[PDB]
Formats: sequence, C-alpha cells, structure tokens
Amino acid sequence: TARAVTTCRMCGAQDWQEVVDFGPVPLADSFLEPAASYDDEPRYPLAVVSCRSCRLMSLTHVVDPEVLYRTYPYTTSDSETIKKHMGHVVAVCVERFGIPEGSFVLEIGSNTGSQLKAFQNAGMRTLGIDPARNIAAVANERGIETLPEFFSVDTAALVKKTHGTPQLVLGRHVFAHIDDVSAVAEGVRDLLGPDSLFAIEVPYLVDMLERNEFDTIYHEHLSYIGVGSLVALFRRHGLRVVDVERLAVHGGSILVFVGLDEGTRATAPVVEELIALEKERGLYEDATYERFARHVAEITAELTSMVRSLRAEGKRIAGYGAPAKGNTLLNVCGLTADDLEFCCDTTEFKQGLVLPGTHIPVRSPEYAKTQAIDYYLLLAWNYGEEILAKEGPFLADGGRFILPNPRPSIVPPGEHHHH
Ligand SMILES: Nc1ncnc2c1ncn2[C@@H]1O[C@H](CSCC[C@H](N)C(=O)O)[C@@H](O)[C@H]1O
Ligand SMILES: [Cl-]
Ligand SMILES: [Zn+2]
Repeated sequence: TARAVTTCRMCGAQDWQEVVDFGPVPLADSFLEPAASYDDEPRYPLAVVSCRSCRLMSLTHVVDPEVLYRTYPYTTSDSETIKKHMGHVVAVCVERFGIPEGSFVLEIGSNTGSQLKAFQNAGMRTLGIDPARNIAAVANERGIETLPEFFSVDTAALVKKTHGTPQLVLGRHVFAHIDDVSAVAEGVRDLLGPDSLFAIEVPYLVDMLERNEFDTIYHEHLSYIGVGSLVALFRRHGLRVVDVERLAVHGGSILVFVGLDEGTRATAPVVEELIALEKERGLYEDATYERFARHVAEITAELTSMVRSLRAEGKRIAGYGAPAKGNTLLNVCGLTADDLEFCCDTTEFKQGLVLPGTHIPVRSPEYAKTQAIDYYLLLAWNYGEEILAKEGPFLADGGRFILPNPRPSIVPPGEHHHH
C-alpha cells in the first residue's frame, strides 16, 4: 500500500546505497485506542538509502500523503521554546533580506498558523497552505487565512492570481515530508518575483549522522537533507541557493534561502562552505553510512540493555514525551510496557491513548507526578534544555533521565560539567 522509490527525489539518478533497514514498522503518529488485541495494526517498511549522485538520504518507500496528513494531530498551545524559535525565524527572514512591512508571506505546511501570526505581528500580509482539514479549519477560525490543500503548481497559480507575488515563501519542516519536491520547486519558481525568497527549515543530515539521530527516521520523513542535494535539485528548476543558517533546533537544522537563478539575490559564501564541509565530513563516502549503521546497532543494543538492567534491579522507568521520534526509538529497541510503564505527554488528545507498535500507555503529566518513577527515558530530547529547566523537584529527589544521543547517557552526570 506504500509506494516504492525508484529515482532520486532531488537529482533524478538511481544509484542507492543501503544504510539501515528497520523492517515493517507502524506509523509513528498513529496512536491507538486501548484494546485487547492489535492484530490489524498497519505496518510499513521503514528503511533508508543514500543516493550516490547527490547524497540525499531517503526512505525506500513513500506512505500515501492523503493517509498521513488529511487528518493530522495538532496542539493549540505552543511552548515558549517554539514561540521563541518562530520569532527568530521572522527576525532572520525579515532582517537578513530587508523585507519591508506590508510584504506578503506565504507559508507551506502552516499548520495552526502560529508562525504566520508571528509574521503578522511583524506587520506582514500572510496566507497559509496546509492539507490537514481539521488543523486548517482551526487556523481559519483564529483569523489566519489558510488553503486546506497540498502545495502544488496549480495551488501556486491560484495564490498568485488571488494574493499576488510573495516576498517570502516559507516551509518549516514540511519540505522533508514531500515526495514530489520537483513540483514544489516548480510552483515556487512560478510564485517568486525577482527579489523573492523561498525559505525551508529541515533537520540537517550532517548533524543527524554525527549525533546518531536515527530516531528521526520515520515514515513522514521521506528525505534527510544536506545542502548538496538541495543545490542539485534547485539547479534543475531555475532556482539558486543564496544563503544558509545552521540552527540547534530539532537536533540540528538548516534554514536555507533560495531565489530565482537570474534574480536580484546574490549567493553568499556560506553555501559553498557548507558543501565543502559536507565533503570534508565524508557525506559522499560509503564508509560514513556503514559507520552510521553500526552506531545505530550499538546505541540500540546499549539502550535496551541499560533499561532492562535497571528494571531487573527494581527501578521504575517511564518515557518523558510521546513524540513521533520516540516511537521509532521504542519500536527499533523492542521496548514494551514491561520496560516503560508509560510515556507522559502534555498533548491532551494523546492522553489515554497507546503508542503504535509497543502499545505503551500515554498518560498526563499530572498522573506522572503521582508515580515514583526512578528514570525517565527522554524521548523529547530535542527539548532537553527546557525540560530539565523545569524538572528541579524530580532531580532534587534523585530522579534521573536517560538521554538517547549522541550516545546513551545519564543526567545528572557524576560531576559538574565544565570543560
Ligand atoms: N505537500 C504539502 N503541502 C503543504 N502542507 C503539507 C504537505 N504535506 C504535509 N503538510 C502539512 O505540513 C505539516 C506537517 S510538517 C509539521 C511541521 C509544522 N510546519 C510545524 O512546525 O508546526 C502538517 O500540518 C501537514 O498537514
Ligand atoms: Cl517533522
Ligand atoms: Zn540524488
């Protein structure tokens, strides 16, 4: 039921090195009602391959986007970390490129519309595009105009006709979720004026490799992207990569700016620097990806044995957060409700549900606080700093966290960290 990849999404070649294969795995954002059995739970092959031409890393299969996104789960309350990062995105886009007030900003994958709201607060006109009908209706209700559609060449034309030429087109994380990136590039080209920019924020393949972030591999994430593969793609569609900012968010990301090849925006030197860096760090060599694969095997084994060793000693263990990536981690490690008695999560609709595959219960933070947990496995480790900042009481009582990457570790460490 999920379609197999043939040619490379970015460059069009067909020379794939196998990197890792996790077998059939259930969908990471498909949380389940508790039940006696889960025999009909859908599973899809989860494996990654590396294109030797441009070094896009890609999943072997594309799960149907209508199935994934047409009813996507959301939250109505964004954390201060998320709000701060959304404010920073605005600041970078507007200040780095001198976007005047009253300019038009189009966002692909605009979701609840919070990122657009931040652009409006900075004095911009906005429009969103997001296929999740449930989420789009919420955004529209709040006053953030949103087209309940997938981005395409045809939607691009409808936008230009009714809303004009955007000074900025933004895609936050969504770009790695789209199979037909060639169509996106074409719709963008049509939309862009001479000094318009297309900006995309995606997890950075360099960081993913170096920090062993294999839990970010899940079916929604079709692509795992470095600057090289984006240049290869945009070359073929009259677009030029003009600038890149590296960011610590989501385990290391890149915010990439793209313009018309013959437009006003000059290419900054950082672009070539990052491509040279990617070469230098071995992204074009088979050994690198074989090295990634064994790190994964090593971390997976070590993590499982740590949890089970602590359990055998009579320590109680739970998951902190129930993010999509947590479900890759737990499934790949083969952990069950005997290993983690629950996963706490602040997202209301998740509370009372059960995790895909492992079927571990999801409970509220307020339930979590009634329980004498000794260790929390930090599944939402990309928010480690914000989480640790508010878990003083737990830490003071001798509670500990297990961090899965770069290697498995225990917080707090045995000595003060100052080196
Ligand atoms: N081809 C496509 N065009 C536009 N939006 C898409 C899309 N595929 C998925 N999406 C939307 O993008 C989001 C998935 S990505 C989630 C990241 C989101 N931008 C955020 O930071 O909050 C969902 O809201 C989904 O409905
Ligand atoms: Cl994502
Ligand atoms: Zn390629």
